[PDB]
Amino acid sequence: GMRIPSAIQLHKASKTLTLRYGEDSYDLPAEFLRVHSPSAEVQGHGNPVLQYGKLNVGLVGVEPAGQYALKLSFDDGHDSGLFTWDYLYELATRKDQLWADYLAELASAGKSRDPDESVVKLML
Repeated sequence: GMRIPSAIQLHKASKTLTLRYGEDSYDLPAEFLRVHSPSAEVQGHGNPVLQYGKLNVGLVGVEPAGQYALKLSFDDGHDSGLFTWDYLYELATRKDQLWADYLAELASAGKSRDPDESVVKLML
C-alpha cells in the first residue's frame, strides 16, 4: 500500500519512536531502530552484519527526507541511509519478533548490546 505517518515522536527523554500503523499506535525503542538500519546510500555493498556495543544509543533528531522516507539521526550512529515509509511501518508492527531474533544473534556471536557486558553463565 502506502503507510505515511501523522504521529511522529522520538521521545528524546526515553528515546522511543512512536508511530500509528493505520489505527494502531506502537512505541519502538531507539536501540532496535539503530541495529535494524538497512543503509541505502551504500551503493556498492549490502552484507548482513551484527550491530553490537550499541545499547546506550539514543535518538537525537528526525525530519522528513522529502515525501518517501524519514531522515533519522542516532547519537551512536552515522546519520545516513533511507528508511522509506512502508518499511518504517513494517518495523512498527514487527519489532518484538525481530528483537527476539536479534537477541539470539547477540547471544551467540559472543558480543553484547551493552558496551561492557559480562556473560558469566555456562549453559552450553
